[PDB]
Amino acid sequence: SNFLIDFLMGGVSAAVAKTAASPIERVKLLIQNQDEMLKQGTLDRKYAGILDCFKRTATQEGVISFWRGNTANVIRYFPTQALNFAFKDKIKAMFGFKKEEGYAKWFAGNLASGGAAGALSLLFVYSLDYARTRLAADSARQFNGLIDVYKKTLKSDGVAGLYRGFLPSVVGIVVYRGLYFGMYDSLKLASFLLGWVVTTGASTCSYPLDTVRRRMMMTSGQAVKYDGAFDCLRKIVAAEGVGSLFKGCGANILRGVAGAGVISMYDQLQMILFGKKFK
Ligand SMILES: C=C1[C@@H]2CC[C@H]3[C@]4(C)C[C@H](O[C@@H]5O[C@H](CO)[C@@H](OS(=O)(=O)O)[C@H](OS(=O)(=O)O)[C@H]5OC(=O)CC(C)C)CC(C(=O)O)(C(=O)O)[C@H]4CC[C@]3(C2)[C@H]1O
Ligand SMILES: OC[C@H]1O[C@H](O[C@H]2[C@H](O)[C@@H](O)[C@H](OCCCCCC3CCCCC3)O[C@@H]2CO)[C@H](O)[C@@H](O)[C@@H]1O
Repeated sequence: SNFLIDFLMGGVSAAVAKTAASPIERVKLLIQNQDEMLKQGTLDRKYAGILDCFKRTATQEGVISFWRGNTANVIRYFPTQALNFAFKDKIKAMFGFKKEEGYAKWFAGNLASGGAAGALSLLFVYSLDYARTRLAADSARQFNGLIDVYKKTLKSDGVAGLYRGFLPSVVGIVVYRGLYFGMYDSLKLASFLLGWVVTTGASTCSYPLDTVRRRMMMTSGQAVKYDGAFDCLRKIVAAEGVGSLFKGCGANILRGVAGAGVISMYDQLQMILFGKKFK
C-alpha cells in the first residue's frame, strides 16, 4: 500500500499548491475572459486591473468565492498521475534523447514527447479544465457546480462543448515546453530566480494561445461561436486589439511566484512533519 500512500500524499501536495494559488488564479481568469462575460451578461463592467478585480469580486461575491472551481484542480491530480505513471515513461522511450546524441534531436524529441504525453493526458482530463474555467468566470451564478456545468454543457453543445479549445491548448503545451527547456538550458536564491524567470518567460510568450483556448471554452452554451482557433484569434485582434490576447498575464505571473513560494514552503513543511516529501 506504499504506492497508494505516495499517490494520495502527492495528491494532497498538489491540492495544497493549487488551493493556495486559487484566489489569484480566479482574478487572472476573470480579467482574461471579461469580454466573453460581457457578451454573456455575466459581467456588468470591464475591470480596471488586478486590484479592481480583487476589490469588486470580494465586496460583491465574498471571500470564499476566490476558491471557486478549485475542486476541479484538486481532483485533476488523480487521473493525470494515473496516466502519468502509465505512459510517460514509455513515451519518453519513443522520442527521448540524451544531449550527447544530439542537441537538435534532444530538443525535437523533447517537444514531441511532452506534446504527445500532454495530449494523451488532455484526452481524459480536458473536461475538468473546462469546468474550472467556466466556474471561475461567473457573477444568480451562471453555473451551480461541476455536475451542473457538465449536464448543462452536454445538454446544449454535447461532448464538443466540454472539449472546446483542445488544439490551441496542445499547440500551447508544445510551445510552452519548448520555451521552458530552451530558456532552462540557456541559463544553466539562484534556483528560485532561475525557475521564476524561465517559467515567466515561457508562460508569457505562450499566453495568447491560452487566451484563445479559454475564450473558446467560454463560447460553449452560446449561439455565437468561433470557427476554430485562428478565427478566434483574428476576431479578438480585430475587435479588441492584440493586447487583448495578453489580458491577465501579470496576474498569471503573480500566480507563478505565489505557486513557487507555496510549493517550496510546503515541501519544507513536508520534510518537517513527514520523513520524506511526496511530490
Ligand atoms: C496554451 C496554454 C498555455 C501554455 C501551456 C499550458 C500549460 C502551461 C502546460 C503545462 O504543461 C506542463 O509542462 C511541464 C514542463 O514541461 C511538464 O512537466 S515535465 O514533463 O515533467 O517537464 C508537465 O508534464 S507532466 O507530466 O509533469 O504533467 C506539463 O503538464 C502536462 O502536460 C499535463 C497536462 C494535463 C497539461 C501544464 C499547465 C501548467 O500551468 O503547468 C497546467 O495544465 O497546469 C498548463 C496551463 C495551461 C496552458 C497555458 C495552456 O492553456
Ligand atoms: O483599456 C482600453 C482598451 O485596452 C485594450 O486595448 C488596447 C489594445 O489591446 C492594445 O493592443 C493597444 O496598443 C496600443 C498601445 C501600443 C503600446 C506601445 C508599446 C511601446 C513600448 C512600451 C510598451 C507600449 O492599446 C489599446 C488601448 O488603446 C483592450 O483590448 C480594449 O478592449 C480596451 O478598450
